[PDB]
Amino acid sequence: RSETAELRAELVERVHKFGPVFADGVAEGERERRLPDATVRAIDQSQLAMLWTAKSYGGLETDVRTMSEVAKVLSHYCPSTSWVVNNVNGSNLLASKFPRAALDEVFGDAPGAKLASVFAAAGTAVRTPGGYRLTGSWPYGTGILHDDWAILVAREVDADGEPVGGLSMLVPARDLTVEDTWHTVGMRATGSHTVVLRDTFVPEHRVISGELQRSRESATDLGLPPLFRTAAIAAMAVVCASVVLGAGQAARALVVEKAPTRGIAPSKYTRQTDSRTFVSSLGRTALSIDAAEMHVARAATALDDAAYDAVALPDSELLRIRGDVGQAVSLVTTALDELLWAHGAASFAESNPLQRYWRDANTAARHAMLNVHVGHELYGGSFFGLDPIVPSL
Amino acid sequence: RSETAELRAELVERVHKFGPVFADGVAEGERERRLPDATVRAIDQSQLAMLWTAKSYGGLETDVRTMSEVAKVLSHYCPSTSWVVNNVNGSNLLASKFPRAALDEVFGDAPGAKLASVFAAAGTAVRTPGGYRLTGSWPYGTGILHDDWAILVAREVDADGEPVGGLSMLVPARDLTVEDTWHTVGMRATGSHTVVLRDTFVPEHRVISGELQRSRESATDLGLPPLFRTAAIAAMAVVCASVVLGAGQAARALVVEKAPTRGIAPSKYTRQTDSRTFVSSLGRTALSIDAAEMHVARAATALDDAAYDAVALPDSELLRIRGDVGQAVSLVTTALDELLWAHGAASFAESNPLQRYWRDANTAARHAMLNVHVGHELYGGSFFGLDPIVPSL
Amino acid sequence: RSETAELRAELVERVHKFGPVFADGVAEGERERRLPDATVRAIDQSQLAMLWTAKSYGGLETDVRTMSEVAKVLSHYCPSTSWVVNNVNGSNLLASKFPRAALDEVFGDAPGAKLASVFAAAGTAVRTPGGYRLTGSWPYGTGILHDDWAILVAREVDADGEPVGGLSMLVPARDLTVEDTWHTVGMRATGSHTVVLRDTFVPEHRVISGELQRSRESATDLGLPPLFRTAAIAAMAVVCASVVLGAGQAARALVVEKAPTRGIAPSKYTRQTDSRTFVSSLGRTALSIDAAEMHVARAATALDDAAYDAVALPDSELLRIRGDVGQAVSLVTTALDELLWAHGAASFAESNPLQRYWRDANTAARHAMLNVHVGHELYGGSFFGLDPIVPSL
Amino acid sequence: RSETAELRAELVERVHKFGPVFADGVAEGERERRLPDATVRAIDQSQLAMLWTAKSYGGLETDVRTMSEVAKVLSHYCPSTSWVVNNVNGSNLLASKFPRAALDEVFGDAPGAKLASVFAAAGTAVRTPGGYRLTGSWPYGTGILHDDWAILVAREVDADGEPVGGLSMLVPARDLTVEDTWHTVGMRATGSHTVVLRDTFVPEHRVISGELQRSRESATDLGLPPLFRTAAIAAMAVVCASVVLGAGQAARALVVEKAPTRGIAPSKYTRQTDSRTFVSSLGRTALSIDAAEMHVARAATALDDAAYDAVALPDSELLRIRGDVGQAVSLVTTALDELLWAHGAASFAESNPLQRYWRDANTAARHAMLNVHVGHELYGGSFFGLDPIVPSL
Repeated sequence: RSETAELRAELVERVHKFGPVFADGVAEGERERRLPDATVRAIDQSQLAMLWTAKSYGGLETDVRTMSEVAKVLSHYCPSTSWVVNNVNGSNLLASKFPRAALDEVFGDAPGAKLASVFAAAGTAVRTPGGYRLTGSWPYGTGILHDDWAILVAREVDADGEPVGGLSMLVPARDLTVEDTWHTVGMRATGSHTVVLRDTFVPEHRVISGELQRSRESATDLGLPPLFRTAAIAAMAVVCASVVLGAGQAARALVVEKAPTRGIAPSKYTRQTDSRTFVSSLGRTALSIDAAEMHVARAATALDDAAYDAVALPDSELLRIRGDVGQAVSLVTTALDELLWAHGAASFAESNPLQRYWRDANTAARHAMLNVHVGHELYGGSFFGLDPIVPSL
Repeated sequence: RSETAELRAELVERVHKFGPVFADGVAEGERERRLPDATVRAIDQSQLAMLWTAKSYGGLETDVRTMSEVAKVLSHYCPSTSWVVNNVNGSNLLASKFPRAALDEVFGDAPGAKLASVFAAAGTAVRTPGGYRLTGSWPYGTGILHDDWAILVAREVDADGEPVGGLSMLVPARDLTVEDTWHTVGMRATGSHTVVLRDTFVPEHRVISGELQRSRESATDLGLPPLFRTAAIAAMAVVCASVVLGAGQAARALVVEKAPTRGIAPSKYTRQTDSRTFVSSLGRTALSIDAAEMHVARAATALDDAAYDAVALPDSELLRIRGDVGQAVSLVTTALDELLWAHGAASFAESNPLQRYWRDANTAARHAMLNVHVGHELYGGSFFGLDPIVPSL
Repeated sequence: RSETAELRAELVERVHKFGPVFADGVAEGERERRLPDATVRAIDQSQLAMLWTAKSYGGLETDVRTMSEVAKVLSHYCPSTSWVVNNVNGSNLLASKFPRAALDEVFGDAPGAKLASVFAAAGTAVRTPGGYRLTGSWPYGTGILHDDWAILVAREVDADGEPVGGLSMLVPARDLTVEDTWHTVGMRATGSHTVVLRDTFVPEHRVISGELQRSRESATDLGLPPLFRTAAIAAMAVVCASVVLGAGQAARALVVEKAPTRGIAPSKYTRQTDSRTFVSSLGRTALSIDAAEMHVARAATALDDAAYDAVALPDSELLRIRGDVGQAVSLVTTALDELLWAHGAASFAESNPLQRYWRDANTAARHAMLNVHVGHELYGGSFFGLDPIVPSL
Repeated sequence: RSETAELRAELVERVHKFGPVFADGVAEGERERRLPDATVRAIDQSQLAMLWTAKSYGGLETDVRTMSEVAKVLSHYCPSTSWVVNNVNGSNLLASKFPRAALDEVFGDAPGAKLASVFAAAGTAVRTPGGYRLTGSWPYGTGILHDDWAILVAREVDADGEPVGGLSMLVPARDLTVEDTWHTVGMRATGSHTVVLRDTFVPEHRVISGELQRSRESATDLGLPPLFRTAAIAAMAVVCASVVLGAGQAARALVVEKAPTRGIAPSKYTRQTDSRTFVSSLGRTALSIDAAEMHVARAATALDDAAYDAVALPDSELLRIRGDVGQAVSLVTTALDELLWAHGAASFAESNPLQRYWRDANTAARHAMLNVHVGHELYGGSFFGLDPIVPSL
């Protein structure tokens, strides 16, 4: 309790320590659509990619709340860095569904091993002696250029080519080839490129069923540490939402910081703080961001409490969490629009971080697992026990 | 910790135990604009007016969170009862600013003593030998008909009639006269009538300065129990917001309960749950109510944590709480409008509780301490250290 | 053009002339759940129930825009009166789908004949020699107590009781029996009671198919006057939306009128107009009502233009109109909530017209033809040519 | 009437004719932050910069509604082009406040003369023999690189340097020097650079008082054509709002166009049109854009009607128009956020026009004359006759 809360405070302070390095690489990351080498070095030095790595492999092995709070503070310095770091942690946590052989191969001699993952089934696999032969093209591979391994979801087929089942497959960087497809107006430095494979061999021990990848059987396993009892897919959505939330909070802080030194054109208000319309409006916008913060924290706490108690979360609670994260990022994007209205035309200058937070948050917000409309339907459906409209929870 | 959480669960169960009595008196309360005798008996039997009464006087002496959770559940059975109960508790807590002589006179032989309070300075007082002579007319006296005492704010004047200062004055039912002025379309049974006084004597020991009434000096007093270190005015706003919130939650529960047994006219959807537009919309509306719940809980927790730690809350935190409560009730009134759209034309039948929750929540929401626009300006102003636009925090 | 615009100005002035009578009967209508005799006399004297009656029967024979503007002004004096008047006009227009024999029987010696109509198929009819035998129970019969005839939709069945088709059936007051079922918290004076029939004879000439009742074949008929080329069902939705809109505008006017003579509790603003937060907020709320006004006017103009040109409106335009009216009333209900926040706790006093407009608008807004969620789905579906989710347009 | 409506249809068709050229130059304009030469040639060939130029100088001399409708269609092809074209027309109209000598010098031998204008008083002027000496630095000079003249507002000072009054000053390209300061993430091709002047001579005939620049005395002048009776400053705000609106409409069209060929990740909906949540949500978003369209059209019509009738618009109507335009662009930015949610993660690819419309509309929306918060306060204040918070209407 006090131990896990103490660690959080230390990791938050690490983000502030290494923050200036991440901030310094923003301009280059914006140009190159890739995290600078100094940023990657800082991520490795800070151990911020190791929050959800097992303690037995030299990982920090924290909880959802801790990763969430770290994600929010990271976004102040660089949203792309925050997005990459949290996907790595999420991917590393999702890797714990694989056999020990796979985990030993990944983390055995690499405590700071970083994984990518794209869960869209964009490839086909066939059984071969000793494993599988995999072919596919997986887009939105966040941070793939810096990652050691990749978790790729694929559709198994027989000799005829008829679909038989779903698979989740762990494959190293040496077997990967990356196409340059990430040409966007937000989260540019994340380098979410397309992973390509053509008749790539993947052994049995690094392949699991799609069913086992989305399994929550470990929720009640007292043998495992609390972290690995956590609902992993929901946990990933929560920390991704935290990245977006953090950018929104940084945007709010900037607008507050600059408000006393500028006016509201073309009004008589030479100081934005002299306008009570501006001030009351900012109070409203802030409360929406505060609500988004409480949505993320509630979801994180629910996942942690269930993990520590070693109880399985029912579908209703998991569906609510999907509603929470979509709602939180939705509130942030609306709040960011209001903050642009507050700050003015100078928001859209390249020298101004406000448009940086605005663009990055909006791009990341439309990640599948953060879809607000899907979240509303999932959560609304939980009140009547309707069939979930998504495959995994 | 576990003790205070245990008590809450017991008091929540009392609300369910006595709930049917409150529910049974709804029709009469709606007619008579007054709480039925059976309801008042239940309030006295349940000890629900004694949550913020001192343990030394035989009170329960709970915290803000406990009163809040009790308020929310009470609103399911009768919002007017919930509104009256929470004002009594709030008034009883505000009475702790008076001298021991006053508190002994009120609570000494009456553990279940119930106080009214209206903080609008609607009267004038002059010094007389042994105390003051008070004259005034105080509207919105919630539950005055059932109360033993009343806390009335007044403006002190000299022999000439020139204003000299503010006063808070404790005066018994025997000295009170009540005008029938509560003719409303919501919270009818609350009986928020006008208190009238004409040259009424009030002794020194039952009069304090307006400054002392809004004081937070007791926040650091280790001699006092935690409850009386709590910021009382903010605590009252939080529990009033809980009453409104509870009605909104009861409205949501009803709409969920009835949804599978009705359609959406004039559409092809014979069942409301068959419409995914309805379901996703309900998920959205529910999340707004969930946000309002987290706003109230956050404010309650902040007040409790400060009280237990015996630390004074800074103005910024108090201004944020005023933003929280106004935002929460604002979200509830908007959510109620959405729930009427969900349920349909049958919402407005007198036999339907939905319009009951709708009307009661909306009426109570416009209590001064819950003003959403004031809350936005107070909280927004806290970011720049602007002068608060209200007299007390 | 100038002639039809001239008439509108005269009818708007009639509403102001007879308005005081409608306003005088508000208290009684609220008590009795029925329009006072003086109100019914004024409706008959003013010819306001005859706007959509044919000129050949001594009717005014106006257009949709004129009825809409009259409806909005009527709501200022009495929303229930406005709601009843517009339903009568709408019902009278819908009666033009019946044979000349029926129209002559209704309007032949009664220029000011008033019809009710409920389009929910709540009865069953069987063929009998010379017509049909009808049995059913039709709720929400707006203004039935004052009406001469009623248009009732029913499901035809054979001797076995198997459904064969839909019917629309015109039946006089002499054959009607009314159950007292209208016990509501808004639009009380409308007297929307349940119409009951038990083995009632209805002749051939006063019965048409449900298909013919929702027909728009007359849209291109140059023989008919423009009014009867109008899409009647859509026209009714537009004028019903105008009633709700008018109440919202009256609410806005009241808040503006009272703002300079009251403060914002518990703030330092003794005058509501001194608060720029209040003023800017009121400007926003007003613009939403202005948008709702333009939605209704656009729909009315589209229907009129098509009627005068004698061109048929395509489904896409009809689906858009259903989106317009639902959106307009949705904006008004949200705006009314904002106006209560603006005005304060005094809004909910029975002496205050603001809660009167608030309750009446909200109740009327949930009429099937004004369902905002249905309107959104209908209009959204028109972009892709999806099957409409409602039976008639 | 029919003549002016006929011309509009022809100019709308010109936009479609030259549209492909504007669309072809988008990529280069995005790179260079400047309109390509082919785009400038098309603007000159199409006469789209001459809509508000006088007929006596070979201009088209249209009205506000016509320029507005042209602006909306132009934004479909290139928002930057639309923004530049409408500012030129607006600037050319504002030039009609200058003496005939200035107008003859500008338009005498140049029917297609294009003016810039920045109305922020960013310079100081002193009287010199024959005119003034002007020094200043004017940012946000939209399309300055392609313009022949510039209208610059400045503060007149005496020999001591004490402020004496405001001036509006017409100065040619030959006397201008442009600093490269336009480095933005939206409306990049507009080239809104900083105009710099250092001791530049400006003769008497090309200088007017700030009072005369914002004058509406010509509103009743029957000698002038209707266009030059129009309230010029309000007219400019309306057409700027039309540019933003047009981008929003183009965004809506794209989302509708692409909806049937993509799904909603990670849901079971492989087609976006199969989700009724998506469809109803799109209907709602569309209606907000429709409301924004009616806001702009209402303002344009009010300005035109007053110009043709040669009546002066009162302050209340001008304040309402400022509310209309701010509200319209506010609805569009909110609608664009909803359209990104509808379309998904692919919205933010550089190849996708949706982010192009999103970025351009949001940047242009924060033009001073389009400030939503100022508009709300101006319009709200008009209900009580409060002093306007802006210098000119």
